Amino acid sequence: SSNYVMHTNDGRTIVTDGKPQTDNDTGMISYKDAWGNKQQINRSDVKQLGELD
Amino acid sequence: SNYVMHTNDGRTIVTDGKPQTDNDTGMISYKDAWGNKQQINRSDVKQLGELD
Amino acid sequence: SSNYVMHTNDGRTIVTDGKPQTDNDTGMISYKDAWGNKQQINRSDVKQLGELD
Amino acid sequence: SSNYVMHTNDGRTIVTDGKPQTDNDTGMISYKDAWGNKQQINRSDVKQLGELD
Amino acid sequence: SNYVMHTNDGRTIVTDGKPQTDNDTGMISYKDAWGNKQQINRSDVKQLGELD
Amino acid sequence: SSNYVMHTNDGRTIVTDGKPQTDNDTGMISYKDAWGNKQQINRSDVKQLGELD
Ligand SMILES: [Cl-]
Ligand SMILES: [Cl-]
Ligand SMILES: [Cl-]
Ligand SMILES: [Cl-]
Ligand SMILES: [Cl-]
Ligand SMILES: [Cl-]
Ligand SMILES: [Cl-]
Ligand SMILES: [Cl-]
Ligand SMILES: [Cl-]
Ligand SMILES: [Cl-]
Repeated sequence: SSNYVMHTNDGRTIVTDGKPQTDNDTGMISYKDAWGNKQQINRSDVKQLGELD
Repeated sequence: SNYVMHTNDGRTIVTDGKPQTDNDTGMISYKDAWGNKQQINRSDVKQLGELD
Repeated sequence: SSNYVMHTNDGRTIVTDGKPQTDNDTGMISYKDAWGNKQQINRSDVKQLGELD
Repeated sequence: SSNYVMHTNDGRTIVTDGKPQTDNDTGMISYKDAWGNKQQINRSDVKQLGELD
Repeated sequence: SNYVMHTNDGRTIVTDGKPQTDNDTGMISYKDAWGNKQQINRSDVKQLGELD
Repeated sequence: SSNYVMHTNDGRTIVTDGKPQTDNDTGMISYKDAWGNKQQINRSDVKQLGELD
């Protein structure tokens, strides 16, 4: 498991704990934030996704 | 567990249980606080999270 | 079978006879109106859909 | 087999010979026009689809 | 058979054979007049028809 | 394996090492850049994609 960075279309930068995934129930992009909380965002709002080094 | 949905038009919706893609319509189906089944378009949902 | 109320993005309110469903051939949302007429609309034009009590 | 009418978002009205279908190769909406010619349009450009009576 | 593709930005593209959804990218894949494989987004295609 | 040129809607030109592909977990377009870095972008941001000769 490796951390990722998501750049959103509204100019935010989100660091994820592990690789984000399409949620099986909602079709949204599911991720765990740096505080361990599970969040979901719309794929259409994600501009770029890359593994953090 | 209850969830909070934030829409692109600025609404905050609390769901009873986790929302899911409706098998018939492809919309996001959820149960409101009163037990009624509602559907909204995924493209109108900005954020979705478990409520504390 | 139960009736539904559909709100479109152009501000219309449509009552359906039975639950709307994705048409297998076109991928559009198929429904029967209050007058028994079968229509299809695009999912992207549907804002809300809810069961009538 | 029955004829259909498509209303596009640019204000056109297209009568089809038979029911339009998602093309298996392209994912576009495939239809046969009133002159017997096979055409394809994008589903996103279709506002409403209904069988002609 | 050759096809004609009209895009939303006003381009007219002639393809060698019928275009198809690319299995890897989900884009519309086609072969140009010179035999080169190209891909465009379906959302940019307005019309697609067999060329006479 | 062959290199590709990707044109984005924001006017960028990206050369990829190998063919880009839809990521199985996120549904985004995964690619390796000229510097060997793995990135993911949204399909809706890709205007054109073509094989380099
Ligand atoms: Cl999941
Ligand atoms: Cl998407
Ligand atoms: Cl369902
Ligand atoms: Cl059907
Ligand atoms: Cl849709
Ligand atoms: Cl077909
Ligand atoms: Cl569509
Ligand atoms: Cl392919
Ligand atoms: Cl993958
Ligand atoms: Cl897409």
